[PDB]
Amino acid sequence: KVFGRCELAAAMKRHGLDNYRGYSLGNWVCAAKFESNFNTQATNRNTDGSTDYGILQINSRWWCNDGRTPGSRNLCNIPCSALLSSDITASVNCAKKIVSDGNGMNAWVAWRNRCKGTDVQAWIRGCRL
Ligand SMILES: [Au+]
Repeated sequence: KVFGRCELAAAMKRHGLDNYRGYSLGNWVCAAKFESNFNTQATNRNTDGSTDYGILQINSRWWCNDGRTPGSRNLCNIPCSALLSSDITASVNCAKKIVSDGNGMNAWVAWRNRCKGTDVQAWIRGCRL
């Protein structure tokens, strides 16, 4: 499923991401935009052999089991395939663990390089939340 901007904003807010560990909703919508273009089905392979999954491109090196990432963890205790559902529950609940692990949203390279230090407020501009 490809979300609209305000659609993903509303769903993320319902799933408790608004100001989770201090990251306003706009940070999360900005991250999703530049990770997946709001597409729950987004997959991209890392050079190390790991693969990134879903709306927030959660990586199989640490967070999920794709069955082909040797010497890797499943710290969200899920199949990576569950990160590609039209229901963002699994991506959201795993992202809450990732952002809690001490590095915050810097774990999302696209957030660091494209959202960090910008008018992230702009991503929820006009939305009924
Ligand atoms: Au959730």
